[PDB]
Amino acid sequence: KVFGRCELAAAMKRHGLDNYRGYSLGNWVCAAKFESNFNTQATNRNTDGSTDYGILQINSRWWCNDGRTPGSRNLCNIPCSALLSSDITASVNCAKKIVSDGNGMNAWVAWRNRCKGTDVQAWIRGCRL
Ligand SMILES: [Cl-]
Ligand SMILES: [Cl-]
Ligand SMILES: [Pd+2]
Ligand SMILES: [Pd+2]
Repeated sequence: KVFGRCELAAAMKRHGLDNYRGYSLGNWVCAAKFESNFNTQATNRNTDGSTDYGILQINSRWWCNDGRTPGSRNLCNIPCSALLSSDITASVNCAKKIVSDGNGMNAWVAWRNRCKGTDVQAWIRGCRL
C-alpha cells in the first residue's frame, strides 16, 4: 500500500508515534517519505546481504527474520514480511523498539540526512489529526 501523507500521519498518531521518545509526528512522516516514499511494500538489499523492509526500511540485520540473513538478530520478533503489510502496526511497534536504542532516530540514515534539523512539521501541514 502506498499511503497518503496525512493518512500515514493519522495512522502513526493512533499508534502513539506522535512525540514518542520526543520525536514529533512530522519526524516519523518525514522518515517514511525518504525511506519508502510511503510504500509499505518497499524493500532494499544491503551490502552485507541483509535487507530493509517496509515504510521505515527496518533492517533484517537486527530487527526481523527474513530467513536469508545469516547470523542476524530478530529483536522485534517478527518475520520481516510483517513489515510490508498494509497494516503498519508491525512497522510502528518495531520502530518504537528501534528508537529506544542509544541512537534514537539517527538509526535511520535517511532521517539523519534528510529530516533531522529541517522543518519536519511541514510533512503534517494541513492534515486532520
Ligand atoms: Cl521468534
Ligand atoms: Cl490494525
Ligand atoms: Pd518469539
Ligand atoms: Pd493491526
